Amino acid sequence: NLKIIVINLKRRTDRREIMEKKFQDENITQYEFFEAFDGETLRPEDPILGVFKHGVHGLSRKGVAGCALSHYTVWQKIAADTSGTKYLVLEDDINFKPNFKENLSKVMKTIEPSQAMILIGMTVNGDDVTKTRDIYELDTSYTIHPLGRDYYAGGLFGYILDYRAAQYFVDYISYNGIRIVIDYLTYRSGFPMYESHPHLVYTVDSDIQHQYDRIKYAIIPNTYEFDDYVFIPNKDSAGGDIREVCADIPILKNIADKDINCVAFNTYGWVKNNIKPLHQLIDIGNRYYESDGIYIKKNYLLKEKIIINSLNL
Amino acid sequence: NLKIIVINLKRRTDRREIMEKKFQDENITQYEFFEAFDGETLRPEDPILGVFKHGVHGLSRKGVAGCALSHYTVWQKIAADTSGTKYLVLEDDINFKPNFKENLSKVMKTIEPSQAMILIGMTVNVTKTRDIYELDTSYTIHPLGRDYYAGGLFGYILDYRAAQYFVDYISYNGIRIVIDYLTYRSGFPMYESHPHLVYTHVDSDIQHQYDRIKYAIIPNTYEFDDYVFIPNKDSAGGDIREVCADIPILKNIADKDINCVAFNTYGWVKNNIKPLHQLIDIGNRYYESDGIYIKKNYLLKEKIIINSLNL
Ligand SMILES: O=c1ccn([C@@H]2O[C@H](COP(=O)(O)OP(=O)(O)O)[C@@H](O)[C@H]2O)c(=O)[nH]1
Ligand SMILES: O=c1ccn([C@@H]2O[C@H](COP(=O)(O)OP(=O)(O)O)[C@@H](O)[C@H]2O)c(=O)[nH]1
Ligand SMILES: [Mn+2]
Ligand SMILES: [Mn+2]
Repeated sequence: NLKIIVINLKRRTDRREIMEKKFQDENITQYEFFEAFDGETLRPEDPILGVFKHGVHGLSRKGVAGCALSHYTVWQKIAADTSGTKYLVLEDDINFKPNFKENLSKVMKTIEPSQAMILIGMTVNGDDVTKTRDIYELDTSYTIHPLGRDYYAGGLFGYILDYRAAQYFVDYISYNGIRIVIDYLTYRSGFPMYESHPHLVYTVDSDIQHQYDRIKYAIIPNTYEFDDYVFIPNKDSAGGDIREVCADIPILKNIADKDINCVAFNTYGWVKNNIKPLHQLIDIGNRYYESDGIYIKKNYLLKEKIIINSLNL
Repeated sequence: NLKIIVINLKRRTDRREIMEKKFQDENITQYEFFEAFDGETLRPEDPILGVFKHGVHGLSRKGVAGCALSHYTVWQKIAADTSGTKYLVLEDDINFKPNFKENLSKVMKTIEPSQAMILIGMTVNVTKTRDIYELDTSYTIHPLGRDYYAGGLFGYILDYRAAQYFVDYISYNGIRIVIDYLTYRSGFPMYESHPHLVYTHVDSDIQHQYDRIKYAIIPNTYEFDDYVFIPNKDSAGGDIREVCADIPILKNIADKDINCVAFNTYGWVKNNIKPLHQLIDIGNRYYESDGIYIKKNYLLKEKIIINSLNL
């Protein structure tokens, strides 16, 4: 049956105790705490941070990043469970509307097979709170609807999902890194989302909103050699970009593999459709890796090589 | 719907007149002047300066401080307007590129809901920047070209979301960064127009003034239910960080941080303090009196245990 996961910082034993007491009052015994990534203690050299290494600096805020890692890690776990078991993921500061246990039960019973991602709470646009009280607050049907995308102002504090949604989110990140705050990431991912009527949970004490310090990434070893690419350390081809992803070489290499139009990627996280002549590559210093540089597809270079060597120079 | 605000010193009536004539020439008929904080007349004892009272002394330069206060006050106003109305904030020495009114209109029409902070001009640190900033005729909105940025809050479009974020940043940090770079370093997502719509000894009420405000000592009238104040005492080290010598700001930071057990009025918030009998003497520098606030919950825990002991 339903697995409940509560994302909780080890240090927030206050929040943990509150949640445990809430579950007791609801007679819910089937839950577990996920030990949340503490943004404060994330190590600058930890390779898991690769997903955040790009030009959207807001994602490097310690609390923002820790939160993102926590949901993402939970998704990896859920993604692995292809049994189809349902998970309810909660944050550790939520409130239950009265008769939570009964209401959740009714909602669960109503779920159809295609409803893989369901918000049972969300932040509603301030301007839309009044006009959506009928569907979100006052409703007594306990039914599941397409997400009201026009009303959405964030929230992964209460959602029911299975491996299908989790795997999709995980896949999205493998092609994008984490360039969007984690709740908006699900919203922008293109995965179909649903909602309960009414909402079952709702949410000021915050380990995120007042932390503006960013993780300062340590330079980490570049131990990556690939059969299909030549690596040129400390050189780049400015421009000719498809897009920026994130400074994570395995992620980048895979993206480059899958894209016929991609001829090169740099370790800063740019995947490129055009590069300059090699003699026109510019110098780039180590920012993320020892060494940073550019990977170029061998097939591209081999074509050039054959032709250039044939020429009467 | 766009509200235009021009930051202008009351004394710079010359700049004001120029701007008004510029608006006329551009057929912009609605705008208002914000009365800029004159750094020259900021009172040493004015409590508003608490945000500048720290070790980054460059922020205490009279013009720098006045400018910072002006944008910050404008942000407070905008932050209050949660209707989502767009504001265009200008400094009072800018030039409009030809066909400003029409071009602005085109830019406004392209705005997406997440684009809360948009530079329509900035100081650029040349082929690429001329093409995107000067020659471009698309009138579209892009992520800020962070690599090209060399400052500027002389022309920006924002709503309450950007303003409130900046305001919040300052409530947790004071103003330890020149105000333009503050937005840039704040972590808020910033955008830019292609092209830019506006552009800027050189006439300046900031860049020639190196004299700093010398802060007067002001009364410490602050008593808090959750803290005991010990005047003219400090606990050396055990610091999280220095913020600024502003007691209300500090108290709020201390409230919100479970690891914080004390703060001094010099602007240091602390995670560890010595035994009380090992507190050191510190003189009045910002407040009468300077000293240390210690959380009562911390001391009450000690008190219970110490009183239980066979002494
Ligand atoms: O460094 C952090 C801070 C928070 N969180 C988790 O993110 C959720 C929201 O945290 P909080 O309530 O502090 O933030 P807010 O709701 O204000 O964004 C909770 O489940 C936390 O355990 C996390 O994983 N790492
Ligand atoms: O004491 C001062 C000096 C300037 N400013 C404002 O800051 C902006 C930039 O000032 P100025 O052009 O003199 O400075 P610069 O561009 O040389 O830094 C203008 O809107 C001024 O009204 C202010 O608020 N207080
Ligand atoms: Mn929360
Ligand atoms: Mn100027």
